[PDB]
Amino acid sequence: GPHDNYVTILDEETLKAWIAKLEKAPVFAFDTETDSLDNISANLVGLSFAIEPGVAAYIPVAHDYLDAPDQISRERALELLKPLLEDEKALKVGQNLKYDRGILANYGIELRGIAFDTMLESYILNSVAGRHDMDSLAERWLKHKTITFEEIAGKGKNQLTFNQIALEEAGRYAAEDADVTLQLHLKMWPDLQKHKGPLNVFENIEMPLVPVLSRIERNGVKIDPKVLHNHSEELTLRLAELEKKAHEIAGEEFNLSSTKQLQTILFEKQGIKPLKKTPGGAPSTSEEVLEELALDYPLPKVILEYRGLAKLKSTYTDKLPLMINPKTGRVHTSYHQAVTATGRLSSTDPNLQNIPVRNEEGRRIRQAFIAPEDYVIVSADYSQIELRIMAHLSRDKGLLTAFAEGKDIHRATAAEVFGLPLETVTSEQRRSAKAINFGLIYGMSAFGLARQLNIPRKEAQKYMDLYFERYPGVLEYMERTRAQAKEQGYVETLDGRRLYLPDIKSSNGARRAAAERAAINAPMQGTAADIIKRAMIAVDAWLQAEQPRVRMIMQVHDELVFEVHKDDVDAVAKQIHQLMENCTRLDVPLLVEVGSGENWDQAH
DNA sequence: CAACGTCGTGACTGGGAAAACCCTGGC
DNA sequence: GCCAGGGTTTTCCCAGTC
DNA sequence: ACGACGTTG
Ligand SMILES: [Mg+2]
Repeated sequence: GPHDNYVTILDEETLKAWIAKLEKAPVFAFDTETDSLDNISANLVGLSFAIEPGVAAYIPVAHDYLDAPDQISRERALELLKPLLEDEKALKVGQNLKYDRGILANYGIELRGIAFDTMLESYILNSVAGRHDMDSLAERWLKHKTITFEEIAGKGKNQLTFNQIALEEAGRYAAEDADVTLQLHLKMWPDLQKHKGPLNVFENIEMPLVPVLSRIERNGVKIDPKVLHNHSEELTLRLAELEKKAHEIAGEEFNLSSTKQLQTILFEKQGIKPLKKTPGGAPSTSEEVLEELALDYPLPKVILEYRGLAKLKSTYTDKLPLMINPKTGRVHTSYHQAVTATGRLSSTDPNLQNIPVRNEEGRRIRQAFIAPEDYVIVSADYSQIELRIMAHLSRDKGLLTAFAEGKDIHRATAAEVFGLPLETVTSEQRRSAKAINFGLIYGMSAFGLARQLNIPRKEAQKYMDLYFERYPGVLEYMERTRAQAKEQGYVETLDGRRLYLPDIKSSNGARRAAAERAAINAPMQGTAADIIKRAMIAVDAWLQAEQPRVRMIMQVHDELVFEVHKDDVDAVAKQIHQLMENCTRLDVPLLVEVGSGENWDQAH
């Protein structure tokens, strides 16, 4: 770490000299810093650059600390750097460049030449290799501990903002960060040049997805606090009466959200044997035992409704309206990308993905999500997309014929297992079939099937054998992928994304079974996520090309929620059909079920 | 070396509450 | 030196996608 | 209900 070899820039002439160094550099680190972690407001503080290793410069344009001399106006710096920033040819590297692009766009400047981002480099090298933030990269490829903001800030309360810190140590911090990013890129990129499939995935899918994520985050989502506030009162009422009834049944007052007290009082009153134990080892009060014991006593069922209602109230109606952005009135998520081993995206801050559906109050909270005036919600969805993936990859003639006809075998198997007629199967039974069938594809044991559907374990075994008799090509494909994981030491997706499994070697056996099932799991879900990502890329490309009133707000796993004006509905629906159907070259069509409604629940 | 008792027995996520424990500050 | 409180960690348990 | 692994005879 060639520290203290950098420079802090306080004059515009040295800024001209620095950019005259920059424009001819092939790649150069670039990062910006701000006081707050919320990108939406995020008033800017400063920026840094670095051309060659050991050399970096910081320009403080906004600080408030006592006696700040000759800090360059942010306007002049932005005007001078705009030709470099808006240039497409210029190639840049950095950390969390989505944040940087968002901050720049807050001032009306769109960064174009996003060449490489270190976190994506590390993620595409090896998904399961620890954390992918800056500290882990520094530790595992530079072996040099770096100065963190905690060192110059407070412990847990008095974390003074980056604007009110002195220029010297702040500039050294920023220059060191930019430099470490630079050597990380220079070390990591040639190593990625070695492999082919990961290189193609990195060049095609991952990187161009930063601007679309930034724009989607900047769009925001609209919600009404009023409906949530109203629903909260009925939640509180219902929980009050159910709690009163439960405590009159027990004759004692205890917290029904406290698992310890619940299990103690239950197992000391009923005196019945505990059927299942916690993974750490203890009496447990999970769902399935509760539905099992509800037939005998009213306390199990009433605490079941209590658990559901309390979870709903304490999570959704108490987090969603509180986190609304003040100046815009629209909720903003995070959408971190390099977090999952498989490759799918994951919402972080408010987690607008696990919105309850099955419960009537769940579809009510779904109804709560509404659109602004003259705008209608449009949903574009794949159906059984990974089933089409699996049929394409295994070339099983049964699945090929079923998808050629378009049969809802996903629902037909539910009708068979539950005994329901094909026409009377409901949504929850469809979800249960989803779980059962797809676990059966993923090696889900017959004991798990007996637990899920309450059917005898013998029936679970026999019907698993039957299901694999229908599709023997599927079984031999899992066997082939197991052999591939054993030999290669990893599993690769169709487009080239990889998952390294260090547990494929013999280790107590049981651990390998999880590693084995993950080896089967990785390709299918990875390809589904990659198809979703490329569909988003093409859709947003058309968005930027045409610039109509359509906006994109939300991404749910196998779902793309839109925002269109009420006047134009069918045209954008056909456009989405054309782009989303033709995004991926696959044997069977990627059938899409478009939907339009007033609010989110109306769409689906 | 064999038999029996115990430990699992789809994947991928975030997060809430409760509780426990440990570290540090104050008297 | 000791106790209490707060912060951090650990356990159950539950809400989604397939 | 059944297989895997550790412990004990
Ligand atoms: Mg971010």
